Amino acid sequence: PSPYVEFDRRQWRALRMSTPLALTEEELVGLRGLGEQIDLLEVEEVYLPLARLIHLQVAARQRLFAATAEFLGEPQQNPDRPVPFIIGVAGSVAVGKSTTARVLQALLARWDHHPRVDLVTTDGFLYPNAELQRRNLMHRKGFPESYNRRALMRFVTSVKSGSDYACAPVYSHLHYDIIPGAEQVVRHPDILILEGLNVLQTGPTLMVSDLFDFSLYVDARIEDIEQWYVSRFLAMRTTAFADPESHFHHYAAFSDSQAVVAAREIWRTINRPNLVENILPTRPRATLVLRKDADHSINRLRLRKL
Amino acid sequence: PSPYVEFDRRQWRALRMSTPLALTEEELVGLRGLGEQIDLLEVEEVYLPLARLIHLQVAARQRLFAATAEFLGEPQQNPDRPVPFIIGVAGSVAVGKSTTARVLQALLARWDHHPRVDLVTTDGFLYPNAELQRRNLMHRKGFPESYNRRALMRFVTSVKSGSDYACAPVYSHLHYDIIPGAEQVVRHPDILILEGLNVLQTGPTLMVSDLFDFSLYVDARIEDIEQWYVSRFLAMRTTAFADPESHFHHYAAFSDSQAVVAAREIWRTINRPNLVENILPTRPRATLVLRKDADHSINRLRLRKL
Ligand SMILES: CNC(=O)COc1ccc(-c2ccc(C#N)cc2)c(CN2CCN(c3ccccn3)CC2)c1
Ligand SMILES: CNC(=O)COc1ccc(-c2ccc(C#N)cc2)c(CN2CCN(c3ccccn3)CC2)c1
Repeated sequence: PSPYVEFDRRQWRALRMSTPLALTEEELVGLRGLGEQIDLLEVEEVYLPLARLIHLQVAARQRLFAATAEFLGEPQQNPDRPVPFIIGVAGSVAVGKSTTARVLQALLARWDHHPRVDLVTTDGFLYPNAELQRRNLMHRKGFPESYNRRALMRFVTSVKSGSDYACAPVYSHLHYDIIPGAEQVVRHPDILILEGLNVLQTGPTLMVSDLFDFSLYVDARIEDIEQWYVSRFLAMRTTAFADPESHFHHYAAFSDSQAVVAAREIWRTINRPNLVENILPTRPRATLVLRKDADHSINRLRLRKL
Repeated sequence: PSPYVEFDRRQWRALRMSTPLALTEEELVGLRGLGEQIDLLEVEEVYLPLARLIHLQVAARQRLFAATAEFLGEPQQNPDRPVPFIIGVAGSVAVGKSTTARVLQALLARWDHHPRVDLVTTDGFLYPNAELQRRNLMHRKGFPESYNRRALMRFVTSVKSGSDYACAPVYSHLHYDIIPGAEQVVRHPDILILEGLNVLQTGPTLMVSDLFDFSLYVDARIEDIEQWYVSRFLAMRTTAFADPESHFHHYAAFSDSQAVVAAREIWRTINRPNLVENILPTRPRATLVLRKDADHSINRLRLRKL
């Protein structure tokens, strides 16, 4: 007896679902536009149905809002509309959270019940590099205390409170730092997706996940994520590290053997221990856990029983 | 701009709430035999409408279950029925959690949608006195570590897994201990109410409130609860303290004057610190906070925006 309904990929594919679910050509162009590594078969067979499932929870919450408001005789202090529906997306560095989040964002927006779907990464809530240096935390970027938790909690509370205006800072992956001045404005979307390492982490009191209506954890074997991380580092020699401005420009000239050593050392000393200590223990808190094969294909889905 | 909608008693009274769905006199009879800190008026004006509000959420979750099962084409690995809807009830010792829980049990059971409503206290998950002594915890009964959290978590997981059978140990207040070999059986009820000081407490990983569909915190001024605690202690001289076998039999003989001194000392040294450190910070985690005045009448309701 488990708290989850479990499917492997084969079972999932074989399901006789009650839809009518197919992507539009307009959508296939859009979905290429947000990467390319993303397998379109993945999107059609797994993420599209997953989106419909989530859509059922969003519509249910919107109708509960209406039934409750009617029951209360719409008092003045009740909001006139449902507050945004907030989805957490958690998992290891390099597991593909950002891709999953971006795919879900594009698929969920296609229902007229909730056409406005925003995406915020908690990367924008990291303390900037100097502030991290000050705190002896440069080697722990992505650990819980490397983020401004108070600011993160204020932002999510503002959105959940039904504010028409809420503001998040922005992180540059190119520069490895917060862009001073930069802001992302959120204006009462129907759905907000909140993607990050730390979204399902707990705290002594009200925590950001107390405000989630749904959450995903993107999972994979630790050895496989290590390989993805190493490949990403090697591929970065051409992109992020190629700029003579980069603080990591020296890595561009590392040949495959030395690059694998540098990548694995960084994995072993920062990202892997952050996963073991801080991220993995949050995995059972997710509404939906998606596990990936070594080839990046989803091999298993666990959904909390309703 | 807040995550909750707030009503004081006068506004709650003023509301044009849909349909009385009023109470039979034979039900009101049963309602007397479980309250005293819940008056007839409180049932009529507060608790009954609250039960309707909660019923709306239970019904929504039942229908979401069915929509979801149908979308998936009711596969083998999906349960045939929704798992139990679990309601947490938290607050200070002597705030009236047990009475609130018993009233909600009686009211929520009045719908055909969910006639089977179980009630479990976390007192059953206290370590037995022998284990508490071993652990230097005799002065800390009700504090987070005084409970076998692992066993509590296992019980709630078993219930949310849709088990046909889940067992909780039993705590005797009269004997001030777990009853050996005693168990409460819970058999897939439609709704389980889990009542306890500690039900909204946080932890490093999966916590019991992760498994809740709705939660209530019973609130009051710290000085008002102290007075209720004192009255309670004084009353126990005639009842639980009367038995020469009681661990607290020596308190039976205290005059009113001296009993007040003892009660306030116990409040000051155990229960109040527990409230300040461990119980009060969980208050913002509740879906619904009910605040009571000095004579036990609700003066304020704060409900999470839907
Ligand atoms: C995005 N970059 C890579 O994947 C591979 O490149 C590096 C290179 C250096 C470092 C690094 C160097 C020195 C220290 C020290 N002291 C620490 C790291 C990191 C490390 N990453 C850790 C995870 N970081 C996070 C974590 C959460 C959100 C955004 N970024 C990105 C930097 C990644
Ligand atoms: C069962 N008794 C009462 O409610 C009121 O009287 C007393 C008397 C003594 C004590 C007491 C005496 C000595 C130590 C030591 N060392 C500790 C307590 C307590 C203390 N209560 C704290 C809260 N306890 C809880 C807390 C949660 C669930 C069930 N019981 C009941 C005992 C309550």
